[PDB]
Amino acid sequence: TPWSKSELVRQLRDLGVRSGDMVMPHVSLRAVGPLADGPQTLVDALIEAVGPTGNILAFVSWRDSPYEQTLGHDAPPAAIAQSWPAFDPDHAPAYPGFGAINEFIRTYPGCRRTAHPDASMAAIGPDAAWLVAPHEMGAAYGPRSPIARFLAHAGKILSIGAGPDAVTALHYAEAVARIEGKRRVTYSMPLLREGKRVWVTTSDWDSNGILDEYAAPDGPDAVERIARDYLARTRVAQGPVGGAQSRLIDAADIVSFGIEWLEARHA
Ligand SMILES: CN[C@@H]1[C@@H](O)[C@@H](O[C@@H]2[C@@H](O)[C@H](O[C@H]3OC(CN)=CC[C@H]3N)[C@@H](N)C[C@H]2N)OC[C@]1(C)O
Ligand SMILES: [Mg+2]
Repeated sequence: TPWSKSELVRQLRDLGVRSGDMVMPHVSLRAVGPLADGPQTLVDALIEAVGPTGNILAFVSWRDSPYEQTLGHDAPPAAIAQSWPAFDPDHAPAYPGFGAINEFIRTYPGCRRTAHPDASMAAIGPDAAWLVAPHEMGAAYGPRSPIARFLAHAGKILSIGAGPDAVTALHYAEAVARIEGKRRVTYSMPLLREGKRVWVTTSDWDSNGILDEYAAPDGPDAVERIARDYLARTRVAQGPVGGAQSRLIDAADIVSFGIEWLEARHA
């Protein structure tokens, strides 16, 4: 039988989601199973669970981010530079590889979207505008990003059937860790700057592997290795949401752990 909004809200409350919480979900819809009115049912359940004073923050990115095509160039190649659509936060679809639920979050009425085309975050709730801005090129997941404000706002990570590699907030630990040899990438994004398309070239920490040994195309990256160690060592609320095994993680706690994990292992 497909899961109803009411059943999912009960499960989320049993897991520990409280009215007023600040939640960042990572969702595998296949693990959840069938939903009364499709994925919107889970979106509706999350909003009801955090209540009218709570907030949801999601890493949605952009279906058509030209990351691969501009990576490692000092400027966008001529072909992509002339024809690539500028990032339009109001209409740009979410990146499907990070979860099919994110397109439903970002089109939710009142949802705010951050300005970073590749690292775009979406937020719902009274603190949404404060969460999503600023989000500047060069500050994808580190200090001054929405992730940083999420961590300072008692954020909780809600993993619904997602694996330990999916914990975006741990890229903040990579950004701030005092370790040698940190990898950086250069890429270009097409922004809308008062109506006109402008290409911006920036560098930032490599979110596909902060060090060479975490950068194999098949992982495990540092996010995954940190999260596995953390979950083996920490009491974490665990339970079902629909058919999916779910966890509710204190975001500040796992990031602090990840900073220490990286700094203990790399001089
Ligand atoms: C939309 N543009 C995207 C661009 O943002 C970036 O995505 C990163 C992403 O794959 C990382 O997730 C993968 O990590 C690894 C091992 N590296 C394999 C499986 C995933 N867990 C995530 N942790 C950080 C993301 N920024 O590279 C790909 C891209 C499609 O170009
Ligand atoms: Mg508030």
